[PDB]
Amino acid sequence: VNSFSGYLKLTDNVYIKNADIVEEAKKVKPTVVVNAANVYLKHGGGVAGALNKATNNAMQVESDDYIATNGPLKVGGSCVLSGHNLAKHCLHVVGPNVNKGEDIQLLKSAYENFNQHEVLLAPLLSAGIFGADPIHSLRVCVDTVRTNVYLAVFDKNLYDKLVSSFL
Ligand SMILES: OC[C@H]1C[C@@H](O)CN1c1ncnc2[nH]ccc12
Ligand SMILES: [Cl-]
Repeated sequence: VNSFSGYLKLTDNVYIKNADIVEEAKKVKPTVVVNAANVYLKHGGGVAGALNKATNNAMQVESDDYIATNGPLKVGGSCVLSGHNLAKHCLHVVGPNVNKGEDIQLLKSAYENFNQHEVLLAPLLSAGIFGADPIHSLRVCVDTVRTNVYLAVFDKNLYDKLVSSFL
């Protein structure tokens, strides 16, 4: 039993809700919140900009130190940093950004990072301003993640479309 509330069950391990991931994190304080990151951990907009804003820019400050020490992430890769006021940990995961010309086959690799954590509050990878097809991303999530994932989908129209089209 966990404290996630109001989620529609999709499969054995994947759940979905129409909510802002920031608000789900503020309410649940999950062990792991996933950020839809880029390789530079520049949290400018979308999920990343919203999460970072909710930390009063502390996520960005921590991220800049991480990059100064370690260099950029790989597309498809991840790192674990603090969850600040929102969660115990933040798993920064880089899905491909097709608006930047990055490669969509890397979406499965990106979701594989979730399997290192038993339970996660996560956004739909490569959705929104990353420019990928959200229906495809949900399919990759369900077919790749084996641990328990709670997907928070901010956009109501998208949530409705995702549920109604799920196979
Ligand atoms: O709607 C699903 C995706 C794609 C784009 O619409 C934004 N987005 C989010 N999902 C979950 N939490 C979020 N907080 C802020 C934005 C956001
Ligand atoms: Cl977005």
